[PDB]
Amino acid sequence: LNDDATFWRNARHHLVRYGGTFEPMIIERAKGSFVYDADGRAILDFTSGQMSAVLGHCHPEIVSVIGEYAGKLDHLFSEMLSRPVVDLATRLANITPPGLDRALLLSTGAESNEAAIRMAKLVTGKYEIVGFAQSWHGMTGAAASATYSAGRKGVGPAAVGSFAIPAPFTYRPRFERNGAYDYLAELDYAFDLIDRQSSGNLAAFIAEPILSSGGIIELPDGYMAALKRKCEARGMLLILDEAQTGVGRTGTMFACQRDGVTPDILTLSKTLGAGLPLAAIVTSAAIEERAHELGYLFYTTHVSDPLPAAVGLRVLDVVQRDGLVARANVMGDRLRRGLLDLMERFDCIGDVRGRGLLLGVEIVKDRRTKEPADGLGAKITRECMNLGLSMNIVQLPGMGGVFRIAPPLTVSEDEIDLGLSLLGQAIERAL
Amino acid sequence: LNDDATFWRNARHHLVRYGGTFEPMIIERAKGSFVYDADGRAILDFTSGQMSAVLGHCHPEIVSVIGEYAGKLDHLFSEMLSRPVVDLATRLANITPPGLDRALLLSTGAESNEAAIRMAKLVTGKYEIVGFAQSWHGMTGAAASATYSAGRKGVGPAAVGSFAIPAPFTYRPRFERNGAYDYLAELDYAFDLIDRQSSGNLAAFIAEPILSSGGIIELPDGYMAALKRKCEARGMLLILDEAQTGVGRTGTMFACQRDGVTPDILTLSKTLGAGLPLAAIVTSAAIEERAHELGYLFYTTHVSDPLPAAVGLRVLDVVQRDGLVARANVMGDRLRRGLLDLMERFDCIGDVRGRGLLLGVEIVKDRRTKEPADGLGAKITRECMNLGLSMNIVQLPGMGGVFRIAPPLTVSEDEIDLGLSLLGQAIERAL
Amino acid sequence: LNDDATFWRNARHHLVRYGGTFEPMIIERAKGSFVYDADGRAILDFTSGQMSAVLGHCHPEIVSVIGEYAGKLDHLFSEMLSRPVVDLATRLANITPPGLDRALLLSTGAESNEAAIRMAKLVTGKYEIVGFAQSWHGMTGAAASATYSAGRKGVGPAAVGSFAIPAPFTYRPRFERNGAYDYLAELDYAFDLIDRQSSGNLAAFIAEPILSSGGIIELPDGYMAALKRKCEARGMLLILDEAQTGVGRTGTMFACQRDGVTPDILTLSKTLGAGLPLAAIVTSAAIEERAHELGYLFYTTHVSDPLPAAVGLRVLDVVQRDGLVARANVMGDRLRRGLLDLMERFDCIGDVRGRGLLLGVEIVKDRRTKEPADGLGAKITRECMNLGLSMNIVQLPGMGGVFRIAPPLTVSEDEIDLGLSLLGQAIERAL
Amino acid sequence: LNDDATFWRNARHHLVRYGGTFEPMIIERAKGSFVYDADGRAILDFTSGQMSAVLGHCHPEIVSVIGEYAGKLDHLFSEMLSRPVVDLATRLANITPPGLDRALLLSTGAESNEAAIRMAKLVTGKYEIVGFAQSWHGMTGAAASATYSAGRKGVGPAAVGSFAIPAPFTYRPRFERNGAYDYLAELDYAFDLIDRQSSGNLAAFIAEPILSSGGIIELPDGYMAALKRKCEARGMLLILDEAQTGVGRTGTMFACQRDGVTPDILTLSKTLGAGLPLAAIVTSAAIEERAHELGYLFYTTHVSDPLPAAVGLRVLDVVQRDGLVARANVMGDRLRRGLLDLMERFDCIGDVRGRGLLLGVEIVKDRRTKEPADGLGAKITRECMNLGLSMNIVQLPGMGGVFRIAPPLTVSEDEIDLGLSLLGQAIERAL
Ligand SMILES: Cc1ncc(COP(=O)(O)O)c(/C=N/[C@@](C)(c2ccccc2)P(=O)(O)O)c1O
Ligand SMILES: Cc1ncc(COP(=O)(O)O)c(/C=N/[C@@](C)(c2ccccc2)P(=O)(O)O)c1O
Ligand SMILES: Cc1ncc(COP(=O)(O)O)c(/C=N/[C@@](C)(c2ccccc2)P(=O)(O)O)c1O
Ligand SMILES: Cc1ncc(COP(=O)(O)O)c(/C=N/[C@@](C)(c2ccccc2)P(=O)(O)O)c1O
Ligand SMILES: [K+]
Ligand SMILES: [K+]
Ligand SMILES: [K+]
Ligand SMILES: [K+]
Ligand code: NA
Ligand code: NA
Ligand code: NA
Ligand code: NA
Repeated sequence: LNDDATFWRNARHHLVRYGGTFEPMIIERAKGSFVYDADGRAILDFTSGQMSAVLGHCHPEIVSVIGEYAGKLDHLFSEMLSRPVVDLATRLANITPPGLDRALLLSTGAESNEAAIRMAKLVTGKYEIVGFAQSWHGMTGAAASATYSAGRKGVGPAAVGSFAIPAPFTYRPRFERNGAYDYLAELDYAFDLIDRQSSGNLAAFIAEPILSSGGIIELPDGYMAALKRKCEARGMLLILDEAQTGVGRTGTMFACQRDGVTPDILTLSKTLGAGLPLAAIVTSAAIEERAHELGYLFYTTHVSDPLPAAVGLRVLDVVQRDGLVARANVMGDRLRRGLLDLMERFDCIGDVRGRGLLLGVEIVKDRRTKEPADGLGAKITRECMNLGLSMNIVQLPGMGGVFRIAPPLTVSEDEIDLGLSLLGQAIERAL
Repeated sequence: LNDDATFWRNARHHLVRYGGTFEPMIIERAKGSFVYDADGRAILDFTSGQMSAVLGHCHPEIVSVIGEYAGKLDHLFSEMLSRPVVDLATRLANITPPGLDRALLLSTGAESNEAAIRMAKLVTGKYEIVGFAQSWHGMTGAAASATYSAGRKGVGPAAVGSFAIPAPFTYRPRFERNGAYDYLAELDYAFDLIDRQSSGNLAAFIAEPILSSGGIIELPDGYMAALKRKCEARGMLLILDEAQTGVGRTGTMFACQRDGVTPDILTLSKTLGAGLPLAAIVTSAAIEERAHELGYLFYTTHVSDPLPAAVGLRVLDVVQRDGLVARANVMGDRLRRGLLDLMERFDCIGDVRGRGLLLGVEIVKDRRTKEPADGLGAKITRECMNLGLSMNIVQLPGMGGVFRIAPPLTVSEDEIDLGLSLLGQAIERAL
Repeated sequence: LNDDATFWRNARHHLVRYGGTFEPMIIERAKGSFVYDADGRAILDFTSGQMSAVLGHCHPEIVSVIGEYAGKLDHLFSEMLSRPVVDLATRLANITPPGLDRALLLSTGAESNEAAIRMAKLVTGKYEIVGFAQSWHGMTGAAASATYSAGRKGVGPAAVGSFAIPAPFTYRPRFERNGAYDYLAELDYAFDLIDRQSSGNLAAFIAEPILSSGGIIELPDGYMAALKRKCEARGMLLILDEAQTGVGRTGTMFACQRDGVTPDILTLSKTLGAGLPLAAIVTSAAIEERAHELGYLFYTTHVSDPLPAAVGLRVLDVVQRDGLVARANVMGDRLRRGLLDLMERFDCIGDVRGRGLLLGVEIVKDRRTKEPADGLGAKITRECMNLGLSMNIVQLPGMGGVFRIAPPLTVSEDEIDLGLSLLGQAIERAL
Repeated sequence: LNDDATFWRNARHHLVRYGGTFEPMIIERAKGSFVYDADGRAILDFTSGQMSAVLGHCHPEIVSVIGEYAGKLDHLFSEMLSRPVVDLATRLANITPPGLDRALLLSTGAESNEAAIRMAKLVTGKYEIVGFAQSWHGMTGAAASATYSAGRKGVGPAAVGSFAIPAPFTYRPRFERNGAYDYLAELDYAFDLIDRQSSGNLAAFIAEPILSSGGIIELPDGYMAALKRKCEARGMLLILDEAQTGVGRTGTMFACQRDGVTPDILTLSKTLGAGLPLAAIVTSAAIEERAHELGYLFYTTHVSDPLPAAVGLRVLDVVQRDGLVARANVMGDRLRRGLLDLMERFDCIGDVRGRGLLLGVEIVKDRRTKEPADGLGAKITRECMNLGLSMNIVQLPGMGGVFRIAPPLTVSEDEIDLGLSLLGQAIERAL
């Protein structure tokens, strides 16, 4: 059973709590799109673990590379190069858009965002950073100072020079222009404000292509592009955080490629390590060079570690080779339909959005008022689990809670439907 | 050969530079206390990789656990518990001093320091942090704002409320009291200054038991204790960073245990993951509880990941079981002697210090002036490599450069001597 | 002549420049609504000096009190009370709205704003301050960090926690709601943003009733009130800066009295000292009491100085007694008409706004595009002077430049017209 | 009587409290070295009011100029020059040391310090400011962020980049070097610390020649000079705050002239306005020019106001003409003797220090322990008043309280003795 008192005792005894509620179960294992409790119940994993596992749990491929490097070239002195590392950096420069040339191999996405931030500060000679008001970039310093969806209160001043502008939100729009959501004018309008608040030290703007934690918010057609122009105009970099959007999830190797808009620095992590702690940043050779004349430093213990580097390559590989970017479009599409189908059955389903295998369903009391469904969201969520389907709901202020659906790119068709089905059920029971 | 032009081309083409110089070689593998280039030359690893590898490269044990979890329970949703995790947290609460009860399982040491910092801020309601002027805590935000040994310039204001006090340095003392280094009075004296600079928002003091990057600086007899009293007095926590000192390196499971002084939060990483990216913090159940009433949040992708958690346990295990804490005292002692022996041969050897398997040798032009040996340090360093022994020199302002010697706790006797020998040679050639 | 080479030499030799252009003349004297150059040309003063002189230059009354105290009770030890001081504080508590009880007697408006700011910080336990994006509060620290109309660049980070929201601007509105300027929704909308940027440390909002330097921007009907509710809602004070609006200029003793909305702290200076350096703040007895349990400190050299205190009382007096608050409505009205009249003659006159004897005329290229008239504004300005009428134009980004008309409350009818006339002329010549 | 209930009622009713205790009396007038209560008791003014009145109360000269300008050229538009202004700026450039060329005419000393600070920030492109730990510069922003003697707690973060170093204190020295107070090494030692804390943004160091509020602390022989070299070395300005030291008080027109060391910017206020609110800064023509290419702005209401400008000139004049700089040495000397004489009588008199007519007497329990005399200081103080002599005691942490004696430069011999005498009495009664 999931009841091991000792387990729970200790769990109670020795764990720091750091957010949310602990799932009442004891996950004994995980394969493909499933995890299994201490009872052996298979739980359909619709979040790809913590939104990482892009090949699912325990993909034989990773298992091979892993074992392999673990016993061959594990960890090294940060100033010693090895193959995996050069291979990965290169691949990366290779599969990323033009203008992305050099990479830095780290461990976490907050980390990756910090590396990025420091780098723009170093190169602009500036310190002011701007993000979305519903952004999420990490638990650490800069990353954290740029994070607005949550975690700002009770932990001291943020980093000097932190600003945020509202994010273009077609579902709950608030900027009218001639009777329409002129989200482009919003942009303008925000920036003029920011402009007015600047000490004249704009260094960058950081952004998630689709705000995951912020509620699956997709930057509307032309935004990014407009955005980019905003930075360029003010001598700021545009850092694109693809911790969740990167690596095929949205149906392209990289979300920014959808807009055909390439940032100054791009950052990767979750989907890159596919469950393992590997992160990275990528930038143009020009920016790198300058960072370099300027002494850029971001030296870590695991910066450039063979084993981790090994793993992302393999991932990368697999991805390509299995055409998972596309598999993600297919299934992503299969899922949507299903979602809309439930949306047809159920009124509380106020919205179906996202891209690829990254969708969110917004819960409302009534479509007409788009009034957030309080408690409802979680009942559904709660019921899913009973039903043996793992899910994730996000609740910000101002909006119905959002289920964040992000199943493995290796997910199967059947797997899809199943989720879909348990969901309708859970919606059924939940009302 | 180490000459693969393509390798170097790409390396040149696609790598972000983030500090130092890249070793001109191509590390093909690593076992026990050695790494091996593309030619097959075995290089004696005196830094334990990036000061992590406490069981050396590719310890069969880790290789087993690793493979094992990789294929069984890899990565999970941050809000789902598993065995490795509870086991590790517990062990940890167990092998740490009394008063350390609950743990948080993360990935990096900067990370771990950030988690810690936020936590004191959250619990004190304050934001001012104080470290040593030659401190090193990480590349990220808070960690970085607390880091004084290096990296402060050209990247914007630091975090609000950052201060530093000089570190008790017996080798290059600057505080006289009745014709002696009254480092205790220094303490007092600094603090009164800090006190005077505070907005009245002292939240914590963060410190490395022995300043590694700062030049292997050991907090003198009674310091820590005195220090602790300084915090307690001002309602501040004392966070102890044992990224390098922790886990047996200094000859105790934990350096703070040497002083018999237990901090408010302790942080682990390098030596904990033994090469792999695993980190942690540990705190009292009281502090945890409060952090918790207060909403402490530090949610990550890899917070509480089975595979990594798995690995540290094994490490931990091995350590105990192989009595490596002690092996570290033994060999650590074997090494020192040797060091002093060279010190007997060579005048440029101004100082031999450290603890356990963490020693540093300070290079001077003359013992009498303790004038840093410029270029010398690196020649030696350079020559070691030729000799096929990996080493690390640190050069701060004000002091002869320091070799930081930190070989695996699994290092052999012979291995020791060998290093020792190549070193004398390298010193010989270097003069 | 205005040509004294020596004068100009020295002027060139020894003056720090601190903004704008120096009037090419040598003001020998000033009486009533006029200043006179070294040639004896009388210059009609439409700005009340630097927008202070509310009784004009050298009002016999002030001259009496001044002389008087100068020779009786000049300056004292900040901790010694005298009559003028208690009298003034009282009057003030008396002529200000209910809820304004205790006063602090200082010297400048920046000063006064600083005293205010510290006081809210002290009492809320918070540090975040919010102003208008086109605000002006002073050259000093906090005042300066809250100032957005200008002076933010090249002088370092601003004070931690500084934000701004756009100001309700009916002339160049940018917030649509159902095809109308819903400036109320703007409010809401801004605040939600701010809310999202807060570290949870909102202490206050500071605001000019009518943005003087920002272009004579009058807070639209219901704004203030709405605003106040915004603060109250978030536990913030509302500080009202009446450096220019206070003391009868807008046609009420205090602008806030127009809205019938009373702030947490009110600040006075320019119009209070009527040319002399006297400033003040006023707050409720409750806020004062608390500031006091909390150790509020704002001790100066001239805090509570008899002579200055003497002067404001007299002013105050005179004002009442001469019913200048009303005289300001009358003439203020006389002026407007005239303005609109010119507005009838001249298209470049895009807008006539303000209150009382505080009006501004916005210069545009064409009414239809409201495109700022570049150079034009200054020609007019330039021509006025030729014509022997002193004027002031303000030019922010985004809007036609604004003449800021603020003649003495003691101005005469004829005086009015004259200005009016020289203005039409100057407009005539300027096109 | 001093008992006017109404007076006290209102006083209670409507005064903001801003530090200290209100003298229980009602000052009806003030002439020469005296103030007089509502009973007519003459109180010997040993603090020159709030340490300003350098010609005493109501000097006929000021009374003349004052009346004069009040009725001729009172206040003007900040961008209009007049005689007094150019005259004063010039005089000033004239009586100040070489290298001080251009002046800015403001109203307060905090103001003056702010103007200064912004100016160094503007010209260095930096933002970090460094002062003494027992400094006092003003109640406002920057001034306040640089103030360490007091007022730092409970009012939010200070300005970004604020540091302090201990002040050279011969009376309670804490820096030993070979058994002596090597205050020079202290300097060095502090700076190395600061250096280590800098983000690399040192813009200036600000300092009082003699720390008035900090306890009459005189920068020891060679300090200033050493100091200056410290700045020059790091590209920082040295701003000298002579609010109290300036204008003849220490026995030179300017304290810095004593050291023969000229700062980058010098600031004046208290002693400059001799009771009236006039302040200023003075800088080299080079710094001014640059500030100017860079857009330096510090525009106020009273910047460059004829009346105030008029007053300081007159002061200045008088000073010269009456050879008060010297009168201050004479009497200053007369006072000291007297002080030491009491010091001979009384053990609680631990120290007699200062310069010119700026001395302080430190109260101790015993000379041997230099243990601050708690309560004692104030009894004396309290008794003085009874005796009808106004005095001021300062009590910081770590030191016996200090009477700050600063009588008018116009003080008489007899006046001196009298003070002296009431003091011995008060000491007598107080024990
Ligand atoms: C006490 C301490 N805490 C946290 C960390 C950071 O851990 P992470 O890097 O994994 O986040 C380090 C690591 N610093 C290194 C990489 C470094 C790098 C640059 C300067 C000094 C030391 P080094 O091993 O050479 O000392 C450390 O010493
Ligand atoms: C865009 C983005 N960038 C960086 C990161 C941080 O990566 P690391 O955690 O590994 O450093 C995250 C991860 N955030 C999680 C854990 C989170 C947690 C809390 C609030 C929102 C999202 P979630 O997966 O639930 O979205 C992320 O979304
Ligand atoms: C060196 C210095 N610079 C600026 C100023 C400020 O001038 P303004 O007050 O006019 O702006 C002062 C004045 N401080 C007094 C009021 C004070 C008050 C509180 C603590 C210490 C000293 P004090 O006269 O008692 O010393 C000062 O000493
Ligand atoms: C609302 C407000 N509050 C405080 C102050 C500052 O008072 P002090 O200057 O005396 O401290 C001013 C004065 N600003 C002037 C000098 C200015 C200067 C520069 C930009 C805008 C306005 P202006 O008169 O031209 O508007 C002010 O308008
Ligand atoms: K590494
Ligand atoms: K996890
Ligand atoms: K006073
Ligand atoms: K003026
Ligand atoms: Na690319
Ligand atoms: Na323990
Ligand atoms: Na009132
Ligand atoms: Na001079």
